[PDB]
Amino acid sequence: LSPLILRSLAELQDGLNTVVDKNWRQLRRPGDWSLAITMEAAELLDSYPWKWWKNVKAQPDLQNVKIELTDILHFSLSGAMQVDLADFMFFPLSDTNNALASFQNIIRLASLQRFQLVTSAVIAAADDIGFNLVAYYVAKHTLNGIRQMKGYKDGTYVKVQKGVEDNELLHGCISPFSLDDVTNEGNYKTKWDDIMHRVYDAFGTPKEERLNIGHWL
Amino acid sequence: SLSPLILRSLAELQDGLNTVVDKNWRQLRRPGDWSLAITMEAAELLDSYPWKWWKNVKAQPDLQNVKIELTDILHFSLSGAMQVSADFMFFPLSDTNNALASFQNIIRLASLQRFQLVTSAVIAAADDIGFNLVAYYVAKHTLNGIRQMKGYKDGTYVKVQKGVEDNELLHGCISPFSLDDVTNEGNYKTKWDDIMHRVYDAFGTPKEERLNIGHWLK
Ligand SMILES: O=c1ccn([C@H]2C[C@H](O)[C@@H](COP(=O)(O)NP(=O)(O)O)O2)c(=O)[nH]1
Ligand SMILES: O=c1ccn([C@H]2C[C@H](O)[C@@H](COP(=O)(O)NP(=O)(O)O)O2)c(=O)[nH]1
Ligand SMILES: [Ca+2]
Ligand SMILES: [Ca+2]
Ligand SMILES: [Ca+2]
Ligand SMILES: [Ca+2]
Ligand code: NA
Ligand code: NA
Repeated sequence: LSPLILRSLAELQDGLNTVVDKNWRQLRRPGDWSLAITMEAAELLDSYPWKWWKNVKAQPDLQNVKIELTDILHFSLSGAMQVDLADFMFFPLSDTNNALASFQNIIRLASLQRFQLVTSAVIAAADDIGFNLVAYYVAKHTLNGIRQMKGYKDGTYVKVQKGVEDNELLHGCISPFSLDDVTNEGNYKTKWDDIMHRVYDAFGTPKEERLNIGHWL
Repeated sequence: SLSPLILRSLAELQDGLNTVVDKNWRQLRRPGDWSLAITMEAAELLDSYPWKWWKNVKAQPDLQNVKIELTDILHFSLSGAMQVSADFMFFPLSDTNNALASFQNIIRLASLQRFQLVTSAVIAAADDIGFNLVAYYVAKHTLNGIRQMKGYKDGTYVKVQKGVEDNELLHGCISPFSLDDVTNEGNYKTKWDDIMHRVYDAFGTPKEERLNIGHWLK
């Protein structure tokens, strides 16, 4: 990913973290981000049929893998703001052995606070798998804000409260967007705005509580 | 500090259970499999604390669940140590920040394949927290057997019943047993057998499908 796009992602990330807490930088510490990456990596690992004692014919939940890698990126962008890849990542990740090893290595890197390296690993993973990480990031960033608006912090929102996990709606919201659309330096901000409005529409956010791309960048 | 006789019998139960899962599990499994399993249980354990600063921030620790997850880690650290054949823990674990640091260190230890040291950590945690780890082990061991015979591998097992997960039924099963009851070197087997039968009663296992302590030890 280009330096411009990475910067814009990090700026979105700062903004989201601020919605969660003003003064997040004084409230948080690098070990919080390591723990967060660890827990998402566990969710990612749990998308594979790694259990030899349970549901042994299960297939990998490749749709969920996309969400979990996107969540890791939120937290590694965060950790980096408060602070070789071939030694850790093994391709192709469609091979379950490669995934389990590569994604357990994300936990070791998170524990060492190697956040920029985690970010590169996520980007490398999305490129190998062949999904649009940028588009997923913007979609899930928008959902993270909607969660905070609906009282996630206070316990008045839970992610499966309309009977379907909120994350699952994100695939449809990003379906029209190519890699080039969301990374083209002269037009990306409009595509990021389109993604935001598709997610707001998916969750019926009132027009008045919506934020445009210009609010974040 | 558990006695060598109790430690060995826990390990024999565990080998027993691993063999129900697969004959020749030692040839099928690798040390890294046990490392992964422990990592995943420790994530369950960390998630029993209110660590998330963005979600339901006034929540309290699920300290009953903590007991189950430590017990799960023990199954896997006993297994790891068999497969391979301080500065890590911060007490008290009643403090969230202590638990979060300690249990992330368990993940690192699991990754380093220091399985006997994970086992010691779990034993020390249970002493610190003050619950009967040996009784919980025998109880979950029984439920683990029940799962295997009620379709866990094939995907037909039903884990949650009207809101309540199988694991939650174990607490009532272990209530009547002290530490001395389940560790007395002359008598413990009979008490382990009583725990097994309470778990079977809780899950309504038909008598013909029950085992006794003697099907596992001797
Ligand atoms: O300070 C924070 C806290 C949370 N998140 C976001 C990142 C991630 O996308 C989401 C994870 O939320 P969750 O409550 O663990 N639920 P799920 O993993 O299903 O999205 O939280 C942030 O971006 N910054
Ligand atoms: O070869 C194995 C595989 C699994 N387990 C047991 C240990 C642990 O107690 C349980 C974990 O089962 P799970 O399917 O992860 N579910 P839960 O964590 O809710 O018990 O599986 C073993 O003892 N040996
Ligand atoms: Ca999560
Ligand atoms: Ca997630
Ligand atoms: Ca588990
Ligand atoms: Ca567990
Ligand atoms: Na998840
Ligand atoms: Na659990």
